[PDB]
Amino acid sequence: PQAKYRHDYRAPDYQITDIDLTFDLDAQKTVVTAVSQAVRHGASDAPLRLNGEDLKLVSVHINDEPWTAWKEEEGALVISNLPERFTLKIINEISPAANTALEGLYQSGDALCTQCEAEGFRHITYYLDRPDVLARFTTKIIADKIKYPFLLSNGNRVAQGELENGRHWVQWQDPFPKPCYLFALVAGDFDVLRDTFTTRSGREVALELYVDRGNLDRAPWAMTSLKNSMKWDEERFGLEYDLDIYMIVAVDFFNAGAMENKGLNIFNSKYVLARTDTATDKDYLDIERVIGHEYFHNWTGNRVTCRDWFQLSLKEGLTVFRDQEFSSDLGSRAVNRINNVRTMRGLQFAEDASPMAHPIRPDMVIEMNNFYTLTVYEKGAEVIRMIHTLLGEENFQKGMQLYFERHDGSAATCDDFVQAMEDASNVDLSHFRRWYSQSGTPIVTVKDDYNPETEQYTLTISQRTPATPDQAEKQPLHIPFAIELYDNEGKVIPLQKGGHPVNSVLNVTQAEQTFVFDNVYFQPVPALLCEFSAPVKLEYKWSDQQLTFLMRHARNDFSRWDAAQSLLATYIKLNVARHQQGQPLSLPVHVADAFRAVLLDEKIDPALAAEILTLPSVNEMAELFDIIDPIAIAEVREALTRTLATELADELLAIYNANYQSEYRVEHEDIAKRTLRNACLRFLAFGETHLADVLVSKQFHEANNMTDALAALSAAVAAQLPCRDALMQEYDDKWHQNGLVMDKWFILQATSPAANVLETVRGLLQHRSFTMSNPNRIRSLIGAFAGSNPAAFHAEDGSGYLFLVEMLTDLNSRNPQVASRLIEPLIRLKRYDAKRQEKMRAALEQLKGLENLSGDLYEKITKALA
Ligand code: MET
Ligand code: MET
Ligand code: MET
Ligand code: MET
Ligand code: NA
Ligand code: NA
Ligand code: NA
Ligand code: NA
Ligand code: NA
Ligand code: NA
Ligand code: NA
Ligand code: NA
Ligand SMILES: [Zn+2]
Repeated sequence: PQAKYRHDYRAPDYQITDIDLTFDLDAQKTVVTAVSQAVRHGASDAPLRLNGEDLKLVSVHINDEPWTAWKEEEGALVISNLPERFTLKIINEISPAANTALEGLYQSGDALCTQCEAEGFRHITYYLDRPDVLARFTTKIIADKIKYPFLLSNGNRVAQGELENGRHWVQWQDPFPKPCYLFALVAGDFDVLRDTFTTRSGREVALELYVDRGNLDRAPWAMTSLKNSMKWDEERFGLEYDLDIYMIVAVDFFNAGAMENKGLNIFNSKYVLARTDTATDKDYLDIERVIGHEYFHNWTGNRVTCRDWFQLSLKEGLTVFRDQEFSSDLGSRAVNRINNVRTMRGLQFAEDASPMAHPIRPDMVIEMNNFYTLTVYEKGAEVIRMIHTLLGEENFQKGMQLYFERHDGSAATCDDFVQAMEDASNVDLSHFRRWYSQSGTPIVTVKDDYNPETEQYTLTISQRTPATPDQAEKQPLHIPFAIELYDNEGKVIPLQKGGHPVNSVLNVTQAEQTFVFDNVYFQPVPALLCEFSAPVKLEYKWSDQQLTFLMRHARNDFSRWDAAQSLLATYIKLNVARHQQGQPLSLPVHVADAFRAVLLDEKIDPALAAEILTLPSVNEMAELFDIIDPIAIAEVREALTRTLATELADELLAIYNANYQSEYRVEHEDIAKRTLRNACLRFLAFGETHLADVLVSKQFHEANNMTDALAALSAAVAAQLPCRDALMQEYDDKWHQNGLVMDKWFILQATSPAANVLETVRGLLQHRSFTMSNPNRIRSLIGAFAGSNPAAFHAEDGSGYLFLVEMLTDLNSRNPQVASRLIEPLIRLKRYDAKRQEKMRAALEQLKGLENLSGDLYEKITKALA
């Protein structure tokens, strides 16, 4: 399988303007008739090259003439000797029931549904399956009325009828030209939740949420979130919905999260279905985020789309930025920013240091479904946020407005978006564009000097990005480096130089530079890289007291959290080294006291307190090290938890009890209190065993909501408490029929610290709630083992690797996209010690030799083994 290169992009030889699709729908054999209106742009002797995968070609006509000048080749139908303008008609057959990869047209339970992004439409018919070809679609669907009473596609119903032998049909038209990745089709029998939204200018929108029969009780929050999304995009970005109907279909079988098909979004049911006894507060907030994300794509992705797949971040970085802003505006901005930083520093930094490292606009792709990444998405959004930092909200919105004014109705590039921002704002983003083309995480080193004679504070800042496997050359970036200086009372020192105010966003644009601030009347305590103002590793020599001071005084909630993270880092590193020497945990009393003070501070927002009291995950801990020791990290995190539970036992219990809430409500203040209460419970679980067991069991049995029940269950598992087996069996007996709820239970099984976790995990491959046919189940049991239980995944006997090899041997043939998700932990081998690395390499070499190795795995394996 051959790599494609961004620099090889060229305008298409042919365009398709209009396409009329007919589906004679049947699970075993679907017949597709596609009538396309084509126009030649290239040379008169150029053939039309159509993409197609696993199609049975029945016929080819050009202006109703059965065509002879064509041939099929690998992945293609090549049609020669064409007029300049013509009607192409293809008839072909496909088999949705055989489609286990869930790309193209497939089955989800008894429903038929599609997933076309990135290159799935070519599994449906022979087409120009590239996103710079935009066409107006009309779609006729013919099916058995009893089995498929709802027949849905993009847009509005323009025709409908009934036929003999129990068949019926519906035809749909969507007036907006679209790339085929935005096509969708759904057929099935559903319950439907119906509502309305009226846009600010008065357009009335019918809202329709399709769910499996029996699930209406879990649909209102998603509907509410849709309306919230639509209102917010009007208030924040001045954007209204542009169609008459907004359909969302929740399907149980779906490889990713959800999909922005124009007017007909298709969602993994995990990001739709919630009731207070099935879904946690975090599930509610994730539903909100994802519903919003896909809605936001209506402008950032659909009204302006991507010229080619290398420009993916153009829609994904920007839409992720939008979802974050939506979440942050509606909820706790601090808690949002904190969690997005945790993901950046703990998961995305890992990718940027891996063999799969790529810039946010990639240069080289073998399998495009491998580039829906933390980098494209999350780092992408950090790049959009840097623009926002450099421009300010008002100029950023001017840029958005110019972007849509120039590019509405077309397929644009990352560079087009940057130019709109630069042109609208008059901020020069020439150097800034390097963030699109350079991979790896920059390291920003800061030295400081205070001159008591002149009352000047000097920062010397340097940057470099280490080489990555994809790029041997690196150059300095335009890094917006936000600072704040604090005096001995915790007041902000005005930034100024030579009698003039100085912006607190420093432009760090060279390998090394100095910044001098005047009238610095007291030796400052700096807050550096405020709000994580650029996606960089910060190297500054902090004292413990500078950090504890920030925890007490910093103006931005994020800064308080971040200071706590830097304080902990030092002692995580210390204790990993101690673990390797066989020694007990060591922690200065003044560090425990800083956390004691957070617990007792009444003026701190509980949302913030909770995050300060949530230790870095094992992923975030791993980023602190060059060579990862996954067993030390896991054991250190547990030991640190136990030490704090002991030292802060009284305070923990007091705050746990103070934050009790007898009413459950899905409201942000109430969520914050619960997160604080449950952060306390996590420590309490690891305290004295009998008190722990009682507290955890009681919370699980008395819980009136899944947030509180799961927090208790999860603590019973993490601390291996006596009640654990009974509680886990109770959850299974109650919830086994509900796959989404059992996903949480599979995650706890997968991530259990028990000595025999892998034996238990293999046993669960036969559990009544598990199936290898369902991506969510795979991810919750197998994925979570490999990716979130590094101590067990990286067991010294290599048993973790062998397990994953066996699962991937199945998944490579069944569902290569889920396979490629699950292989990611093996491709990190060079971060591990020699002996682990050798076993991981042997596992990768076994997978490299699979018969019919998928392109998805091949890409990753070849990079990892280089
Ligand atoms: C490759 S699956 C499609 C992902 C979808 N565009 C999203 O943003 O969630
Ligand atoms: C944080 S300002 C102090 C910088 C340095 N320790 C000095 O004494 O100049
Ligand atoms: C929402 S999980 C079920 C929890 C319930 N308190 C029980 O003991 O069964
Ligand atoms: C993670 S709970 C421990 C496993 C449990 N005893 C079981 O067999 O399912
Ligand atoms: Na047709
Ligand atoms: Na077109
Ligand atoms: Na209104
Ligand atoms: Na907010
Ligand atoms: Na968190
Ligand atoms: Na000095
Ligand atoms: Na440091
Ligand atoms: Na099963
Ligand atoms: Zn998206």
